[PDB]
Amino acid sequence: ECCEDGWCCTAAP
Ligand SMILES: *[C@@H]1O[C@H](CO)[C@H](O)[C@H](O[C@@H]2O[C@H](CO)[C@H](O)[C@H](O)[C@H]2O)[C@H]1NC(C)=O
Repeated sequence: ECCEDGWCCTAAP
């Protein structure tokens, strides 16, 4: 879910 949904991954620490 999310990062496999393609619209979630990023830096954001
Ligand atoms: C993932 O992290 C990076 C920031 O170090 C990249 O530039 C981008 O940054 C975030 O996304 C928006 C920046 O325009 C938000 O405003 C957020 O505050 C910011 O940290 C991120 N990548 C993506 C694709 O969103």
